[PDB]
Amino acid sequence: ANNPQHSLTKDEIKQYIKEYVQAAKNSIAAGADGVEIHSANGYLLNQFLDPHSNTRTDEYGGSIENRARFTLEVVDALVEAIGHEKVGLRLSPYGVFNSMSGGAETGIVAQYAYVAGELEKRAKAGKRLAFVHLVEPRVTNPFLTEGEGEYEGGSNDFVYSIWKGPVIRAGNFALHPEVVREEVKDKRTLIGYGRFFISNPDLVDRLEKGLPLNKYDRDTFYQMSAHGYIDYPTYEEALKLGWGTSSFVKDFKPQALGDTNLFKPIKIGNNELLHRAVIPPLTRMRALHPGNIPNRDWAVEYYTQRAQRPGTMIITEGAFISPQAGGYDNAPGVWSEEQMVEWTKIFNAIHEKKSFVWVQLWVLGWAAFPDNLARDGLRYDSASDNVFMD
Ligand SMILES: Cc1cc2nc3c(=O)[nH]c(=O)nc-3n(C[C@H](O)[C@H](O)[C@H](O)COP(=O)(O)O)c2cc1C
Repeated sequence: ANNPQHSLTKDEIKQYIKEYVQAAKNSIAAGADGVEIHSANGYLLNQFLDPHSNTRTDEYGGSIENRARFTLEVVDALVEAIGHEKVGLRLSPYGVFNSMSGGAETGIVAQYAYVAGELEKRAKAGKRLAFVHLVEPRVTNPFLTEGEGEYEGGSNDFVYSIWKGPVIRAGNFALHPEVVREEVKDKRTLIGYGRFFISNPDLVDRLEKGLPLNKYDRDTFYQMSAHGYIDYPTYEEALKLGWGTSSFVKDFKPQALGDTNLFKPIKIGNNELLHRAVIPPLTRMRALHPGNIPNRDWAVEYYTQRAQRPGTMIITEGAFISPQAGGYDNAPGVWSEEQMVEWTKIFNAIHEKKSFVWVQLWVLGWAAFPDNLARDGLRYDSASDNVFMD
């Protein structure tokens, strides 16, 4: 291979940690309310957590404790740098996307239970993270249609026995208000809505009142276009455009969720949320190349539209902490001044709408395109060098 997969040295791990710290500082300085550490969906930190991808025989692999080391080191570094109430963590225990193990690995629950335990231990010491964000076994692969890749053999409920702080849960909840109604009975549970927040800028209103949902268009999830980004209508706008039952999701039977805890306020980090419908991180690939710069034409509008319900928590699309952490030309970064100038405008707009914004800090590992990295003189990184993405 022109850019063969490289097993990180300890010094290189330390360098990533340094970059996470700087990226977090950059985000806060630009106006972000906090950061989310991406340790899910088969990216670098998840590659260390997972025994399929991590075959290391040093202190970063070979046991549950060792596999959790990198993730916990990033947590600790960020808590020290910017404060515990400005840091969250995302995990996907049952995910198989990007060649992670999922439930087929009998030790997977123990691996994640250990992480949760260590977070609770830190919480007892007065350093409780703002939240833990879980992808549900409802969606083990987000590129499969709702209802597909639903793992029936495991639950994330174990996390609640261990971690005693806020929990955001994401995965196929928009089409299932009956499930949400039950899950939000737990008073520290928030619900992330991904794909349907792409297509419904006023999703929160629609959830409250039980309105029909705009269909989403997969083909414009990742595209350099305003189309499928900023041109999805609100419900009132849709009706004025003459949209009928054909433009909305077919055979979906909405429920008004306004009478549930989903519409009770809750404090997350330093923010008083007015409801518990969260926008999870959603990569959209509108960032400019070269430079991984947030889009100057459409991004402010995209986030403004989705911030429209006051007191909404928004987690940004994954943002690279450094060039070496990247490998997708059209995903944004948070390492450079030219990037932060644009992020500042995005954060401004969200705050104008009385909503909140958390930057997801992203490192790709083996999910990167090695050819892009090679072009830029960068390594193709992962936990090991003898196991590869499918
Ligand atoms: C187009 C798209 C982009 C996504 N980008 C990210 C991302 O950048 N970071 C992340 O942690 N998850 C990302 N996800 C996963 C979602 O946050 C979410 O967990 C998943 O879509 C399931 O929720 P849903 O059924 O409500 O869409 C993405 C999903 C989609 C469909």
